Amino acid sequence: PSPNLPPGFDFTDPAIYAERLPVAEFAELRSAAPIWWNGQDPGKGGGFHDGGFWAITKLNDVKEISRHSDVFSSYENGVIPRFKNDIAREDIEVQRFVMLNMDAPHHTRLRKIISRGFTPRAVGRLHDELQERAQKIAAEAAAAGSGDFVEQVSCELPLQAIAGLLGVPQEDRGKLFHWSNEMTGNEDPEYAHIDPKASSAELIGYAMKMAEEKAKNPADDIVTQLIQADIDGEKLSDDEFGFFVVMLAVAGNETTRNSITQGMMAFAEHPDQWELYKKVRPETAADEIVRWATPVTAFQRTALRDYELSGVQIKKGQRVVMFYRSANFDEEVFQDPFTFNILRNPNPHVGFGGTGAHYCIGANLARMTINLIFNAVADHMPDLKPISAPERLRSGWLNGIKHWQVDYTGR
Ligand code: HEM
Ligand SMILES: CCOC(=O)c1cc2cc(-c3ccncc3)ccc2n1CCC1CCNCC1
Ligand SMILES: CCOC(=O)c1cc2cc(-c3ccncc3)ccc2n1CCC1CCNCC1
Ligand SMILES: [Cl-]
Repeated sequence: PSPNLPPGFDFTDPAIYAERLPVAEFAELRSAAPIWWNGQDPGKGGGFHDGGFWAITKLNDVKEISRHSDVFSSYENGVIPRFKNDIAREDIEVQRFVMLNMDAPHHTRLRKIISRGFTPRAVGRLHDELQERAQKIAAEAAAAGSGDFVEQVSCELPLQAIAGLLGVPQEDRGKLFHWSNEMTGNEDPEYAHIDPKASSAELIGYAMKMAEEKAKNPADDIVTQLIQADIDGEKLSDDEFGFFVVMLAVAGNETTRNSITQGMMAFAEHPDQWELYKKVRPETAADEIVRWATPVTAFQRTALRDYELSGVQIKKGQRVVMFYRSANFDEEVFQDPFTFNILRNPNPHVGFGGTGAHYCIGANLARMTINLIFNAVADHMPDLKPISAPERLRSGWLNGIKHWQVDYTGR
């Protein structure tokens, strides 16, 4: 029996996510077709012209694909499952220059070098300054009495995390943040005028200039670790550092932001959990917020050979799209997946991807950012209450909130 879905339904359709998360549709696939061919009409495949893709809705299947990276490739078609329908193939293939869209051994080399900037010591070194700025952001917002939670609470701390990691001077953080915000969302009418191509080029240019500068005058910031050769002589070229910075500007910006915004949305929806959070401040809340928020709705892979997955024959060359938003609510893995529970432990969500070679290198930096900001929100506006409904982002792979009006004072 075929799943009860509208004819021609596309789970990557940005017009859906601009309005809602298709929670009932995902649940229908998990019940009636956990692996399901999502057909795509000509010129409607978001930049891919192969007829469609396999929708992956179960967490165990998401994990299996992510582990078998020898079969399921990031490089072949990139991992983003939706661009503008008119994008040129060359604009998809330029993304193979960032680590996210590489396969081994190229990915293995880069990941080893970049891992020197995400050690627990390097990330933990950002704790104090990020805590300081989290407290300042919440106090500034609470003083305004009411406003846009997305812009006054959620936006700044993730960007300051990227800036602190890279050792960007305060005078430059303004344009760095601008370039980051110009990277994503070009399919929402509100951001129709942004040029991610142009920003990418400016970001790389800024980063290359920074790499050259930082070789002359090293410090402890991870940038020196990245461009300093090891015993094997392995290090990031200047253009490699540039493509890494472009990746950070995207990877750690709107992801953590939307986790913050949708975490607070859940707290407003579940006051018992908010009261529990304010009293205990449990750091397990961060993982439940990421599971609930699932900022990356979906990433794709391409099969390099025929592969049988959960009784379904995946053919060489076909795309599989891992819907993290479906897997993070998989009934077989979670007890009461649709209960927001900040104490859930263990919490094997795939908000940071499935375990494997590409697992989010910034997961713990993200968890620290989330924990610090919600401690500050609890410290400074414990009775904030929504004013109106959130405005969702028109995107086929990013689950974003553009605006959300809140009374930080309550009355
Ligand atoms: C709530 C926040 C975040 C979420 C939901 C998230 C999600 C993800 C996902 C789904 C992937 C792909 C994993 C896979 O394909 O198996 C990924 C990879 C990555 N993330 Fe994050 N991320 C977050 C925060 C961050 C931050 C703060 C940083 C850095 C400052 C970061 C840096 C990266 C990088 C560099 C990769 C590429 C790793 C690779 O391809 O080997 N992420 N992330
Ligand atoms: C400085 C290094 O980066 C670039 O030049 C650059 C960044 C970029 C981003 C997108 C894009 C794609 C999708 N959604 C947002 C942005 C597209 C093209 C991009 N290009 C150049 C493209 C050509 C590829 C090879 N032939 C000459 C140039
Ligand atoms: C060529 C320079 O690099 C890029 O253009 C680039 C880097 C990058 C990193 C992530 C990511 C996200 C989350 N966790 C890790 C990495 C996602 C997308 C990325 N893009 C493409 C931007 C496009 C903007 C328009 N809509 C389609 C996507
Ligand atoms: Cl986007």
